Amino acid sequence: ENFQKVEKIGEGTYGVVYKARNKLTGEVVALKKIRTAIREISLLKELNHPNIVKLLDVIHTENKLYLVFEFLHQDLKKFMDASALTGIPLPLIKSYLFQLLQGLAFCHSHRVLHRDLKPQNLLINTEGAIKLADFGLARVVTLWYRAPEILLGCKYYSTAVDIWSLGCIFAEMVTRRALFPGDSEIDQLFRIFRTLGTPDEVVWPGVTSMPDYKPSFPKWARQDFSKVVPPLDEDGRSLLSQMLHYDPNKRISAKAALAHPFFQDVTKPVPHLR
Ligand SMILES: CO[C@@]1(C)[C@H](O)C(=O)C(C)=C2OC(=O)c3c(C)cc(O)c(C)c3O[C@@H]21
Repeated sequence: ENFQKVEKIGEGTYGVVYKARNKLTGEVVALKKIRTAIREISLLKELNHPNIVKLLDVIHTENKLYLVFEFLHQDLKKFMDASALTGIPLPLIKSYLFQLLQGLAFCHSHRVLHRDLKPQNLLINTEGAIKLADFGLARVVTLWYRAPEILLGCKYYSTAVDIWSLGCIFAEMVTRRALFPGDSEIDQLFRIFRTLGTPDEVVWPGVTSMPDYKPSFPKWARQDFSKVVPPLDEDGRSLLSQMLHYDPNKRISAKAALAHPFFQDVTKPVPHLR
C-alpha cells in the first residue's frame, strides 16, 4: 500500500489508529484500519471547516475499510493533564470553547452530530487552534460527557447532545476535574441529578415518559453553580447553565452561544505544547 505505518497512536472500537506517511505525497496522516455505512461515512469528506479534522480518503479495498485524516500532534486531554498544576489560562479556555462552538455550528447546520464528543478527540496545534475529531462517523468507554436524554434511553438524539458534552469539557478545563465522572449508566445519571437536581415535568416536560426513567429515582435538590465551577465569572456560569439545561429544546444552540456576552473579550492566544 502507498502508506508507511510510523507507529500506533491508539485503539478504537471497530479498528486501530496509526501515524502513517502517504508514499505519493510525503504527507503525514492519521490512518484508521477497520475490520450502506461506507456511503454514509464518505459524505463527511465534503465537510471543510477550520475546526473540523479533515477526512482525506475513505478506501474500500481488499474488502477492508481504511479512513485517512489530517494529522495533529496533541489532544485536549493530554493538554489538560499537562496543564494540571497551573491550570489553562482563561483566555486560552475562552478561545478553544468559541472555536469548538463554530465547529459544532458548522456540523449542526449540515445535519451532522458527533454523539461521543470528549476531550480525547479534540486536537490542538501551535497556532492555538482546536479541531473536532471522530465527527459524524458513529451514526469500556467513559460516559462522563453523555447527555441525560441518551442515559434515559431516547433513540432520537438532536444537536443538543453535543452542546451538553462541550459544557462538560468547558467545566473540566476551568475546574481541572471531570464535572460528572460516572462509572456506570445509573452512577453517571445520579451524578448529574446530585448537581442539577433530579429532573421533573416542571423543568423537563416528557422526562417521566423517557424509556429508562423510573419513578423510583431519588429526588435530589439542585446545587448552586458558584460551588460547581468556581472561580468562573457570571458570564461563564450563565453560558454553562444554558449549555446544561435538562430539556434539549431549552438547551442553547451553538449559533446562539457564539453571541453570548462571555465571548465579548475573546482573543486567540498560543499555547506551549511539548
Ligand atoms: C492524539 O490523538 C489520538 C491518538 C487520541 O489519543 C485518541 O484518543 C484517538 C483514538 C485518536 O484517534 C483518531 O482517530 C485520530 C484522528 C481521527 C485524527 C488525528 O489527526 C489523530 C491524531 C487521531 O488520533 C487520536
